[PDB]
Amino acid sequence: MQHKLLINGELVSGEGEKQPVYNPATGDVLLEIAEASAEQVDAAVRAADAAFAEWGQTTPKVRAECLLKLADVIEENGQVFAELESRNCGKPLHSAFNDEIPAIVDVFRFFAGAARCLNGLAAGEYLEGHTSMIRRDPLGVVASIAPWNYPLMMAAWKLAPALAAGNCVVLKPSEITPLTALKLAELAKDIFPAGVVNILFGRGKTVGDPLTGHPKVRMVSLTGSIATGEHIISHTASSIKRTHMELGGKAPVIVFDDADIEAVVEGVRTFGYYNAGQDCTAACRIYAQKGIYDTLVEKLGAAVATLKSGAPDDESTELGPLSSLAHLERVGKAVEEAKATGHIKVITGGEKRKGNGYYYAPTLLAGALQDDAIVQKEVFGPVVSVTPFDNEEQVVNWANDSQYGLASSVWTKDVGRAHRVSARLQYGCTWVNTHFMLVSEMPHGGQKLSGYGKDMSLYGLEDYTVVRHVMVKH
Amino acid sequence: MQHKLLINGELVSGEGEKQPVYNPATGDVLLEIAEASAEQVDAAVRAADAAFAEWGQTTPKVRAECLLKLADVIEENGQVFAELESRNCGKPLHSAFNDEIPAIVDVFRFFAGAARCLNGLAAGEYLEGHTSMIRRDPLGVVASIAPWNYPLMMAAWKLAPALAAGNCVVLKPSEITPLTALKLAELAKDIFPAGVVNILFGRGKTVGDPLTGHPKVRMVSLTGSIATGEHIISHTASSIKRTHMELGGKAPVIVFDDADIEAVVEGVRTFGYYNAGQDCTAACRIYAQKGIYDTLVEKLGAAVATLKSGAPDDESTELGPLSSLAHLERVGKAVEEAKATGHIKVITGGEKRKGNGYYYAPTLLAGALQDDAIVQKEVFGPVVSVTPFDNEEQVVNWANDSQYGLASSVWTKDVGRAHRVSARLQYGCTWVNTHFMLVSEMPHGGQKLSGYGKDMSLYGLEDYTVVRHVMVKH
Amino acid sequence: MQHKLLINGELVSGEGEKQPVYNPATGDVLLEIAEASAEQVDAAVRAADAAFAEWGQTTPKVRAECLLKLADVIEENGQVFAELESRNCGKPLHSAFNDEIPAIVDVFRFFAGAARCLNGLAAGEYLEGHTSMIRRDPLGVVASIAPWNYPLMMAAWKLAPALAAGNCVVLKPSEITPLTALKLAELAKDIFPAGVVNILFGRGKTVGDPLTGHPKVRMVSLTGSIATGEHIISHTASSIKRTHMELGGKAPVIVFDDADIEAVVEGVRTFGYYNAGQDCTAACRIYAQKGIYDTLVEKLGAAVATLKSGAPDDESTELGPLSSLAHLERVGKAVEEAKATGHIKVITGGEKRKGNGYYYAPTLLAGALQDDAIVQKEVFGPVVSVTPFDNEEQVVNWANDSQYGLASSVWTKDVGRAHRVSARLQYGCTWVNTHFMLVSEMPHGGQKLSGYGKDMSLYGLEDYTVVRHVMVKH
Amino acid sequence: MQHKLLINGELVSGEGEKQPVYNPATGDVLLEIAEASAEQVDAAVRAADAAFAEWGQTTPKVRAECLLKLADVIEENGQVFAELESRNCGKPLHSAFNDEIPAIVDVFRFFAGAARCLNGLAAGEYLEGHTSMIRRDPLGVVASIAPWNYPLMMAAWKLAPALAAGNCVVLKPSEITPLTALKLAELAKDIFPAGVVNILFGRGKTVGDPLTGHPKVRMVSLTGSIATGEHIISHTASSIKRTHMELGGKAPVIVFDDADIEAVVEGVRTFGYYNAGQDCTAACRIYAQKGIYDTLVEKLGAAVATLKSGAPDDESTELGPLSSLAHLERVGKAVEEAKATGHIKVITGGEKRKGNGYYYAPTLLAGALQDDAIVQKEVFGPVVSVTPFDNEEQVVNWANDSQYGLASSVWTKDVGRAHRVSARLQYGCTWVNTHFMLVSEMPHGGQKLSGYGKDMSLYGLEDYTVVRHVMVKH
Ligand SMILES: [Ca+2]
Ligand SMILES: [Ca+2]
Ligand SMILES: [Ca+2]
Ligand SMILES: [Ca+2]
Repeated sequence: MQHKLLINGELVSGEGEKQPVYNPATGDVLLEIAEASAEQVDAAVRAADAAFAEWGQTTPKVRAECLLKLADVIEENGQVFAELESRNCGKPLHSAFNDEIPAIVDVFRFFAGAARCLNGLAAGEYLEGHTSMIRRDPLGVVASIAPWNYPLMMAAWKLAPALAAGNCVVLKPSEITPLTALKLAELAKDIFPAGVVNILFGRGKTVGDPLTGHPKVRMVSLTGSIATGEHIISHTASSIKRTHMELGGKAPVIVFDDADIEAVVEGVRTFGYYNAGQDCTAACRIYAQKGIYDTLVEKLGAAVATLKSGAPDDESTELGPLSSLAHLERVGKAVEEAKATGHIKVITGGEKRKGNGYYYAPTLLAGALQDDAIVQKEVFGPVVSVTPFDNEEQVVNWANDSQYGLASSVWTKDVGRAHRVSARLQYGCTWVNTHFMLVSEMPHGGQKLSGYGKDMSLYGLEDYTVVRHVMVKH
Repeated sequence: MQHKLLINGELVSGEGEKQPVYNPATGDVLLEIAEASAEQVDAAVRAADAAFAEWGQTTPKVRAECLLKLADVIEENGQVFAELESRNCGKPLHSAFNDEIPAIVDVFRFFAGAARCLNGLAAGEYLEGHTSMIRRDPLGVVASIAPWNYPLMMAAWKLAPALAAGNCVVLKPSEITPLTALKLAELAKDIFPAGVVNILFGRGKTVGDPLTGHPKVRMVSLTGSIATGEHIISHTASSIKRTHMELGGKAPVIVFDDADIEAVVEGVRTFGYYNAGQDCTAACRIYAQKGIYDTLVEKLGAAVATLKSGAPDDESTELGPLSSLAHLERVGKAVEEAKATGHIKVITGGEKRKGNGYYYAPTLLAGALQDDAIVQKEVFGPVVSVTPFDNEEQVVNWANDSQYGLASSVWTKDVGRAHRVSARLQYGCTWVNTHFMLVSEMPHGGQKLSGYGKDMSLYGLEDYTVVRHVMVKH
Repeated sequence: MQHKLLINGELVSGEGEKQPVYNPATGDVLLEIAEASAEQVDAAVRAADAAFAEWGQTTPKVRAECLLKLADVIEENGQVFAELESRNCGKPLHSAFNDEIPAIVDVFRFFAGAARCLNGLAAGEYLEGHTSMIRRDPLGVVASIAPWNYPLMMAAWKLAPALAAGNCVVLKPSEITPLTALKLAELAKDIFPAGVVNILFGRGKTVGDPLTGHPKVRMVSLTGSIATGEHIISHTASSIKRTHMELGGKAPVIVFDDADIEAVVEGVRTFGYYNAGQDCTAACRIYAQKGIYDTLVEKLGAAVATLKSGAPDDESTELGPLSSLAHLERVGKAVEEAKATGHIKVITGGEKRKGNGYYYAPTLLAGALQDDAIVQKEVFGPVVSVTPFDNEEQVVNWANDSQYGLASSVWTKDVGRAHRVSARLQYGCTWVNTHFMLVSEMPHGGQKLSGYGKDMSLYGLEDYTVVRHVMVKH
Repeated sequence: MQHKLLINGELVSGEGEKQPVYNPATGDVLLEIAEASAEQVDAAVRAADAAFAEWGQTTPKVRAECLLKLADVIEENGQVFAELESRNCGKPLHSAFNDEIPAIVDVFRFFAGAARCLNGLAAGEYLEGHTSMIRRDPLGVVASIAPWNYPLMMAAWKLAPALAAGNCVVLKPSEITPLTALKLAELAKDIFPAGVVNILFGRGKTVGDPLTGHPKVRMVSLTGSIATGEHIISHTASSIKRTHMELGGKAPVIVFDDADIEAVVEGVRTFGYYNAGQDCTAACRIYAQKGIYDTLVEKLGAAVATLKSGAPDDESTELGPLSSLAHLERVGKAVEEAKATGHIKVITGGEKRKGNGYYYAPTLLAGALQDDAIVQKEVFGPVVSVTPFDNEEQVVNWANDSQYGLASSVWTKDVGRAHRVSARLQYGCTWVNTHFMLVSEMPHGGQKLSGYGKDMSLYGLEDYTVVRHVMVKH
């Protein structure tokens, strides 16, 4: 275990209070790590600001080359990154290695290429006797805050576009899951000029707040809870900082009577429980048309019941633990509240596992109504609810009657219906006859309380630049 | 004399407390207008939300047709609009009619065309066996808050793109200058379906806050002060609303030894004093190279001294009054502070005019240093300061060491220097050998405390949509 | 009727040989019109070339305003234009007036808007110390050759984008259908500066050849037959002229077993026979899956048999005559060849109408095989053929094994199949569960022998510009 | 060494007549290579056509990865490639290695990135009840013909975008310079699926004609002479093939009285003579303002006279020989033609060098007039001409009065002038205060007889796709 911070091209020990990092599969401490002191937070931001003078002036080609080298370093170290993430998060090692690592490497390669492909408006004389042109310049110092559910992947989503755009970055991983970020710190120390990338460690109150509130920080990019989002916005209000957030989701899964039910089941067994449901696009809120409602519930219940939980290093393990005791307790609470409703039935699961670590049984709840908390509020655990609906107009309005707006799916064999519904859903992404698939070229980002700004795609790159108009009188 | 609110396709009287509207050229009350009550603010947002169901689904062609009709109505009523704005704001009538009206009409015509020209990423299979496409959908209800310096123009800048994008709008003009917006309410009542456009009137605390804080409002667009900007961001944090903000400027005007001094003088006499300097891009902060400094100051001083102030309806009037008694006092205070500095010389002006109305003399201050308040803080009055500089590296770093980032100009005959400086200035716009020129197709917007988001251009339209990814498994 | 040419802002009589223009509904001559002489063709190109000096430098705003004026003039003369087109082409007057006129007006309004929204690459430093920008400038003089099937529409498709881009145009309508273009000449004479738009009249050999071969012509835009396309390309080879070509089609209409047969029938009754099948996107080549084949043929046969042929000015007329005696002869030949095959059955029609004019009976042929001439070669008449198919892979390969590539449709209720087929069809346009719908913002243009270049959309505008890279060392 | 063709994933000997390849520095034969037989040309195209079925459906990510691997292979083999090109073309080894190789590797890396960043129009409902989307699909089989001046680089410019777009390619290098392409064939054999890339060898008439005329070829990309361009266009007319053409240049270099003369001289000494002037962007046609005309001529004459000719493998060699005996004679004829004029002076050079190889002395001609052949016709040798001019309007009109339109440069210190002239030049590229600089992200391509279509940049990638509109009724 690497445990040093990266500040201005050097690896240094944190000077703040030591913090424990746990293995959620066993509930044991992996190690205690000193967090950044206030002076180190300040030194990180100042180093990034000083490095911006030269970095912000580099060509896209040069930045692309640094991104390609970083992608190669992560690829070369894929096994070690997968092992660390598996130990820190409890993710099944085969999933971390086969799914996450290649996606992370690709994000950096994609953005290396995108850095050189920025669009604009044609230059020309829009006012007689004056030539106008449009540029896209970097902002300056970006503070990035990564969540604990996909520590390395989210670090990549924030680092890649920011750097590609020519900004310098100060990254703060979640205090719960810093291991892969600190390994990255070690490996990436010499790829970019000193201060262009800085990596800190610590809690929101002791490290995150001084970071996001620093006068030299121009943009704050956050993936986390709505509460944390609200706090950051209020905390940066005084300096009008640009913000980029992704705050959570409660993806509606709309299943019509003509859907391939076997495919929906096979799909949700994966998409509602992958990463133990700790995914902002988890297929957690199912709306099933009255005609297939009971068949779907019965078949899905049987499929969810076979999900195998066990050691993350076991190839047969499909379901890992929740990230912490606190999160385990919150998931349990949401389930009990759904049960106290009187009209929700536990089809399978609905209880914590006996034993060490923070495992919760794969759970399916049926009979949930539109206005119930289990349908209106994110749980972020291995829990899926099913609600019956009558018709298309009704279900689209129910799905759109939500505070969330990140992702959604519609399941139907009818061409007309698939396009009608996709056109009307107020969600950043809509999959048809699938769910959960992301690619580096297509944007991912929400609407409403899910936030704003995109991760991945050229739009993700654009978010980290400012458009400028230069007009020459001639 | 129009004084009614536009709510859900009907013209109704405000039900709140009456508020006086002044003629800044005489200091006399033009009339008292009842502001919107709390219930009316709520009714406007609810009508916009209800109208969005259909409006948000219209084609670009249909929206473009509405925008062209509005442009024609404004053009046909050009003289009336120019008279109202001159009476309410004190702008010379000839300027309001010859400069503002055509620009306003053009904003609507431009966005009518832009509504039909939105870019995206090519649709295709980025993941084997899945077709992806990118759409740009509207957000919903937009709350727009217009400032008092260019009431009708800023109303146009907020209405046009929001509507072109398919959103419904609730607009609140400044309590100081509602006349043109209320005339627009009368004229535009039947062009869009009921509830698509709503226009209210009232103070920030009484009407603005209830409006921007409404749960169904998805985006808030503001042009105003930095202080107002911080207040709105804090106010909307709880619901993660999207914001779009232009908050003020202090445009650096960089004059090198090889500039055409006669052109700089003729330029600044207009750009530093137009609209009495109440313009976020006013040429107010001059950095002049030591070689030409004394020559520039003496010639500028003599040119500024001939600016003619008088009745706004007189064709010879070049300089109108400031917007209010309060603003006149603030401007006066900033000048007195500059003078108490001990090292700033008043070349001309520096006093309020005797007589009725809120007139302040066209003022030129010389010897101001980089760290003086007159250089670091927006005055927003008929006041220009000049600071000497030694070299290119020094002055670009000075200019960039600002909390502002809206607009700027550089004056030099050298091709190399013009491009070098333009490339490095941290301002949304940089003019070369001119200043102050805007066109509908080129974006206008800031960086840093000046805010974010663009007015005008296709980027201005894009700011009012959300990018969505639809992916079909096939 | 107007019969004068528009050359350099003047209306002048042709100085060449007189040529007859026929009313295809009666076979009688509407009038004799003198064609442009050699010297007039040359004078038109020289006028366009001289006008380009100033026109090529105008702003988009100015050009947009001229296009809006032209749209207004056509709109105000809608009835007259519809009547001329109906008399010259035999199109049912109600169709010309209700369908064509509004689309024509829209093309001009669309391009007025698009002229101001041209994209490019972001300006910036791609090579250290050098600022690059991308412009889109006009080419110069464009020669446009319009076909006889939609004379005014096609004239608009060529004029609007070329002018919007800043080029000067010399337009030559078909010798068969010049009436609407010569009326346009009259009405549009004063909208653009002298020489910016020129309209000639005459045959391909006497007027078209000297026009397209003029050394000052930079681009030739043609809608016509493959043979004509080949001739023009060979004729312009020596000067490397840019070409833009739409040469014919044979839209495959692929109907799967799960399609809505009643919708297919109702659809094809219109799409296969509108404008008497003289439409490059006519639904003329049906591939019908073996399950629904017999049902489709019988129902389509009955539906096609009720199409009403009669006087163009009678509201109940649905089918007009073919455009010329010669085209009537060619259509009859192709049907007789299909019949001599021995395996093709005439379900309905298959003969010329007795009486005056060039009417051909609405015709449906069944049992056509992939390799038959009726499936492989364009007929451009009121004739539709049906070919049975077994499976998806087979039919997509059949449809793609064609020299044509303009448009296509697929009819199926299955989401997956609709996207799979749409993705693989080698045709510029693919409609799903409809056919024949065009809008000003979406491009229309082919592949393979159908040609290249787009009409309508922003792409249609880009085709009339040249991208330029300006790079300033600094 | 390598002399085999690449056909359908296999390296095979040509079956046609043996052809000699010369070392232009010594005039000796390097070797005899069997060219492709007619059957081999047909097998190459059929292989490409069959590979397209699968290749044309790959994802951009997959194609990008193949391009990155090819870039890596070229980079690793940089020295070998540089040595072959130097031996085959006579280019100074140090220039081929330090300039060409890194640029070639970057073309492939740039397009790997650009393959994943294609733009389109937003998908949505442009017609009520119908969802439209825009795709960019590949064409099919692309025939590429590379010239002899930059064999490998031109091969890369043709291969990279075509492959990135999803097409299969059949490449033919010039008969005089096949060595690098055949080495590439060996190295690239296993990077793409069989038949996706094919490389042939032979003469224009025996190999190039059967290739560009093949019915399955959909696009022909040529860099070569105007005569070859005209022939190809005529040759492919019968099948309406798409063409992409770069046919030669005669770059005007406009030098105003306020230019930095020493920079002009140092620049042209390089740009007028690099690659022995066998460059379509060579700085060969200088227009010098009357004020500095004589000074420029004298200084340039002295600088050009020191250019060192010698063995290509000698690091001190600056100027290599011309490509062939026939090209050397053509260059010598053009010079003699200029001298027979009676008003052109030879400042330096103007004769073939004594000895073996195809060396011609670096030449500067003065007093050339606008209408002289030396000014109007490309020489493509180490020859530069200088013509005096009076004013800006005159010289812009002279420069624009040319059959060429590829590249240009303007030299002046004045901001206004630089932009005015750049705005008006009818050339694909204009450099300001430099010349000859290309980057992978910015397009290179001509207008008029220089051709059309772009190399490099996203536009170069777009040229190899067809835009498609898919519209779903719903
Ligand atoms: Ca969601
Ligand atoms: Ca500013
Ligand atoms: Ca077709
Ligand atoms: Ca050229």
